[PDB]
Amino acid sequence: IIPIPADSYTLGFIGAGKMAESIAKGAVRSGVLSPSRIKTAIHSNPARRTAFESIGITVLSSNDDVVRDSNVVVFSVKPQLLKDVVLKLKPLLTKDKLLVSVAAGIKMKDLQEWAGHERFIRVMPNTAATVGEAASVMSLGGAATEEDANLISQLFGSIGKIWKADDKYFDAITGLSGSGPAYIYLAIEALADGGVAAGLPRDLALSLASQTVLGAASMATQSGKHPGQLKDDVTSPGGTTIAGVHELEKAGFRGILMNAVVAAAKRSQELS
Amino acid sequence: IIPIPADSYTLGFIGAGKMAESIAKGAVRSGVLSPSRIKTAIHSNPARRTAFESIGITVLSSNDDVVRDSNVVVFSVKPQLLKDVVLKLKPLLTKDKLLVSVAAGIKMKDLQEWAGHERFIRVMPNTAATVGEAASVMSLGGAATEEDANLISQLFGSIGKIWKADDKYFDAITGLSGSGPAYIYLAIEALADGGVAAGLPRDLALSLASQTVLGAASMATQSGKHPGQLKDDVTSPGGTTIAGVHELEKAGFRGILMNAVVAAAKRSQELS
Amino acid sequence: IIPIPADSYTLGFIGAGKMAESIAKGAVRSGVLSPSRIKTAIHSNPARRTAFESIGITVLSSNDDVVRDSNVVVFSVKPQLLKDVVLKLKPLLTKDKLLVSVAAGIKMKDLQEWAGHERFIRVMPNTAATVGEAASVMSLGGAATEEDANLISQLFGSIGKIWKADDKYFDAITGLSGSGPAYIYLAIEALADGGVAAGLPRDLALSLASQTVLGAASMATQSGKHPGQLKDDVTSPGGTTIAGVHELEKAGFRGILMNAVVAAAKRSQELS
Amino acid sequence: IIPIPADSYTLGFIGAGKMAESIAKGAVRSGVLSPSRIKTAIHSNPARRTAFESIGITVLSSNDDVVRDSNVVVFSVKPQLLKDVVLKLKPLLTKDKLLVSVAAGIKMKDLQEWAGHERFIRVMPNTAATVGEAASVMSLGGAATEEDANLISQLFGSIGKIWKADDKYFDAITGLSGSGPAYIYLAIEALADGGVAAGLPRDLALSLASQTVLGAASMATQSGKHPGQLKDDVTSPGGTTIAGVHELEKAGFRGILMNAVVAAAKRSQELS
Ligand SMILES: NC(=O)c1ccc[n+]([C@@H]2O[C@H](COP(=O)([O-])OP(=O)(O)OC[C@H]3O[C@@H](n4cnc5c(N)ncnc54)[C@H](O)[C@@H]3O)[C@@H](O)[C@H]2O)c1
Ligand SMILES: NC(=O)c1ccc[n+]([C@@H]2O[C@H](COP(=O)([O-])OP(=O)(O)OC[C@H]3O[C@@H](n4cnc5c(N)ncnc54)[C@H](O)[C@@H]3O)[C@@H](O)[C@H]2O)c1
Ligand SMILES: NC(=O)c1ccc[n+]([C@@H]2O[C@H](COP(=O)([O-])OP(=O)(O)OC[C@H]3O[C@@H](n4cnc5c(N)ncnc54)[C@H](O)[C@@H]3O)[C@@H](O)[C@H]2O)c1
Ligand SMILES: NC(=O)c1ccc[n+]([C@@H]2O[C@H](COP(=O)([O-])OP(=O)(O)OC[C@H]3O[C@@H](n4cnc5c(N)ncnc54)[C@H](O)[C@@H]3O)[C@@H](O)[C@H]2O)c1
Ligand SMILES: [Cl-]
Ligand SMILES: [Cl-]
Ligand SMILES: [Cl-]
Ligand SMILES: [Cl-]
Repeated sequence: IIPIPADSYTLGFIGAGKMAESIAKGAVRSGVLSPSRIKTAIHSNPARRTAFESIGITVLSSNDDVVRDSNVVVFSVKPQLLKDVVLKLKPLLTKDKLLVSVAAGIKMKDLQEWAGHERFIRVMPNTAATVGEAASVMSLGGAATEEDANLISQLFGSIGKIWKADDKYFDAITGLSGSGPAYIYLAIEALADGGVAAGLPRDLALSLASQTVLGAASMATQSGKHPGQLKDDVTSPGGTTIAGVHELEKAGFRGILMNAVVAAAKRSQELS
Repeated sequence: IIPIPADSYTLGFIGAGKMAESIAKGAVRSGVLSPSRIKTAIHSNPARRTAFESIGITVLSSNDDVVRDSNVVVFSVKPQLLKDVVLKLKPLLTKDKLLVSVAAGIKMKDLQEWAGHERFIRVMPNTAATVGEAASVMSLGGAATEEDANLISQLFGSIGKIWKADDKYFDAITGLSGSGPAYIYLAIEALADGGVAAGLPRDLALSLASQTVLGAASMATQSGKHPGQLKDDVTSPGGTTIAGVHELEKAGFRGILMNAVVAAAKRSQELS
Repeated sequence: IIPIPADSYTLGFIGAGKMAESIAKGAVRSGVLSPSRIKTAIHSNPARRTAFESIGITVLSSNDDVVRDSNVVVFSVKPQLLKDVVLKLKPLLTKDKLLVSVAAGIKMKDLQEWAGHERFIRVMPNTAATVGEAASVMSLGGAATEEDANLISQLFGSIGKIWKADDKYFDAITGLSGSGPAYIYLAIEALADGGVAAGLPRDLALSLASQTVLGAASMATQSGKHPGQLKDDVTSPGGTTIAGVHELEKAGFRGILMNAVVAAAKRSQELS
Repeated sequence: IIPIPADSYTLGFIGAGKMAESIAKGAVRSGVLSPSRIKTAIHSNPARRTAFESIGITVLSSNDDVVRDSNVVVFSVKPQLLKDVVLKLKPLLTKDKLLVSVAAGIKMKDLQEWAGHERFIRVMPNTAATVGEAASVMSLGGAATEEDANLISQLFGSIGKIWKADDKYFDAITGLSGSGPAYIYLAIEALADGGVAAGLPRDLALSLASQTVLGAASMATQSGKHPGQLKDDVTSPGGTTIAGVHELEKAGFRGILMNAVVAAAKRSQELS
């Protein structure tokens, strides 16, 4: 377990997919990595080659070469393909290379078994990586060092926010930050529909819906306030806001969102 | 005649409130205005005076003086106080000065009647002005010019996004972008409570909830995609996301949000 | 595994039922097959004799002879009868003949085991085959070739649309395209009942209901748009459409249809 | 009242919109008339010019000229613009010219008052005009003749189906065939979501959903059967279909669609 050179390490992606692309772009954009320090290899899809090459990244001809040339290897294939991919690469997965998985639903215990060592970090990002606003969580394998963690924190800091948590929380994380964006997509559409139902033009209703949600979440992120206090701040006496909030409460809105997180988390567990 | 000099105009706030402060800070930060080009007056509050003075803004002793010294006058008092305030200032409200109201629920027909002329713009911003992420909409009085509009765009573009709409849409705008942030504060708290119900630590649950909402709304704002399509992009077959979405649909989640916007809009009309 | 001659192959139906009749009529109508290239046999209903004979198709006296004279054999008996039928014919089911099942709920693993070889394609069509608007899906056995697939694509393309999917999706397919037509028959009656409730004559209400459904689905099939975008296109501000849509959303309409598909898919699995 | 020559009349569109374009294309496609017998004029956008010119239709410079050159004039501007457009053209609206409105929500009494005569036909088409599957209904003004009606039937027969009804039914028509497509778009999306919830790939689920609806509506339109008979035909005993239909019936699916039509029809009346 030699420390990974924090300022000069090379990064490899196994699986040149959307998430790999988002991470690469973020890391380049933030200056955490240069394109020359990133490698990947292309599978069945040739559309992908151009996506990486156009960022200045070298696309190699095999996964094996990506691993050989990389200090840090990110596995970003679909979860059901990961075990076979790791097993095939295993002879190259020496302990001087930090391994990372972004695969949804694959536990650290399994990752470590497959690779044959514990210098492994699991991350669960989410779809907003594409715009640099991912909610990501990492868990550390048994031999991942504090410096390894910092390196991954910096890397995933370049596509959003990143927190640390024990692996046993990941089903619930998956139901909240992994699946949650869809809940909000429904909400944005419904808010827009609501605006139209109240007489707004569609384009304006949808623009307002998206920015309202963006603004409110920015307030929650930056204000240092409890969401209840934020709600209190905007509910003027007898006003329009409390009229709307009351309709939400009549319908058990909060409990419906709780139900969605719980059901998604339970599904995550069932798929394990 | 008498276009307002786009690069040198002076701006006055009548009502040195939170919203006035947010607009002033934004305009300064963006370089649209310098502090020396902004004036306000404080009705009673010492705390308010230090808030403006600490960003370099001169606090005068009367509303009358703010009006005299300003090319553009923003009325940012509470709506129930606005009529008397405008009536008292009326002799000073000459047609060479562009007037702006941010007052919730006050229609353009009334603003113009109170002032005695039609060189008036109404804006409805929202609470996210504080973090530069307002959703704002403007409507033009009968003598507001295109250059007047541009000036107001630039100004409210400094604190979020700004759109234009007919005054008749404003009750619905109020129920959507004005009131919507509370609906999202509920959502954020509920999502966090869900995460805790699913076994997450509270701090992590809340951090994830807020950033999940922020990221999803950023995807909606940047992607160019319909929210349906964004939901399609994240609902993998038989996966955790579609499980959660299905719970939301069982409960009529979308309709509840529609209800809230509709109720808030109807409250707006009733108050008007 | 000799290629089936694409332009001259003969087709045999085992089970001279309604589905067989719809496939035969389609294939003849489209010019994919001529009647002289199609054979079937009755076992114990001679009324079926006249239905094939009247479209110019020869009706043989035994299933055995249909098989001998055919390059492609379609099994269109009731599912609970299929195994014994295939077992009886087995000595004649040589690998030069492509086998096809349209039997609901019978998996490829079983088809192949019964026949003793893997040159087998499963199709799940639906009721709209009768009017050349089936939604069909095919899965390929282990020895079905790409050319076999193309042949079956062209055949079932004559009674509607035909997609390819893995056999493991067929319970869900059965709940959606197999059972879905009933959901829409309910919808059509309900829309007609709604029109009558709103004061329309029954004959007009039913005509409008059916054609409204037809037109909307044709839009969805041709437009290249997401259904949400299509909904957005027709929901004018504060207008009649959004008022109707809002009543759907209040009631959880979407979730009810999701429930139906999920229940039907589960039932399919249980009947497995 | 001079008959409009049936085989040589010229047709003018006032408002070179989407619906005008659909009608023009349909009529040219079906051979009802040649492009040389059609005229329109262009307003705010010159993008429209090319849409008409590219099908061989002459685009004139004024509404006035379109009217002068046309025996049959179709008004296809947005409803809120129609009154002023008709009043401006009124001196040219001589009784030898058959007038037609496709405007949503504009009653025959008003049309006739604006034009100053009763040789007017109202049509309510729907969004599926774009694919030639409109559900349309016409009503006759007090001086519209049987031959005028036949001419308009033939014309609107080119973009779908066309029925006749008294003007007093048009609110309800609007809530059913006018607004109904959105109810079906919801249904298509929800069906697809259901498929996905049951484990289907999204692309397949959406393809199946759309074609399932199309095919069921085609069965309703062509079979001659009551929808209840059609539902009986596919609900095999104890099978997947009846399981899904039972879930719909548990939830009051039929009533929800009735509610949508009734609400949309009431809204139509309220707007009128
Ligand atoms: N996309 C997201 O928003 C998101 C969020 C959280 C987690 N994840 C995880 O990220 C991973 C990928 O997600 P995606 O959306 O990037 O998938 P994707 O399908 O875009 O990329 C997958 C890539 O892997 C390639 N591949 C397949 N087999 C391979 C092999 N044997 N060797 C090398 N490459 C191979 C595929 O060709 C494809 O390019 C998954 O594990 C998913 O759970 C994604
Ligand atoms: N704050 C928001 O998020 C938000 C959003 C949309 C619209 N608005 C509109 O902004 C306006 C102000 O909102 P706020 O939240 O800034 O109010 P605020 O109460 O923080 O500040 C209002 C100021 O007006 C001062 N005032 C009272 N009487 C006065 C007078 N006669 N002359 C001069 N000043 C006087 C008060 O002392 C106070 O400082 C309201 O009309 C509100 O509807 C605010
Ligand atoms: N009908 C549809 O719309 C539809 C839709 C999807 C799938 N399918 C599948 O199509 C198949 C046939 O459906 P149908 O509706 O045509 O049935 P059907 O009953 O009309 O025809 C079945 C025929 O098989 C004959 N038969 C019974 N035992 C036989 C044997 N041993 N040898 C030869 N013929 C025999 C019967 O006399 C009957 O004529 C079924 O497996 C069904 O699941 C039908
Ligand atoms: N589009 C549909 O599916 C549908 C369905 C039912 C009824 N309708 C009715 O059809 C009519 C048009 O619908 P659309 O969707 O075609 O509208 P659209 O906006 O595409 O076309 C309207 C056209 O009118 C033009 N216009 C504006 N002012 C004008 C003027 N003074 N003189 C001439 N042209 C002018 C606009 O530039 C635009 O090109 C509306 O009345 C609508 O209710 C449409
Ligand atoms: Cl409020
Ligand atoms: Cl998922
Ligand atoms: Cl509408
Ligand atoms: Cl069934």
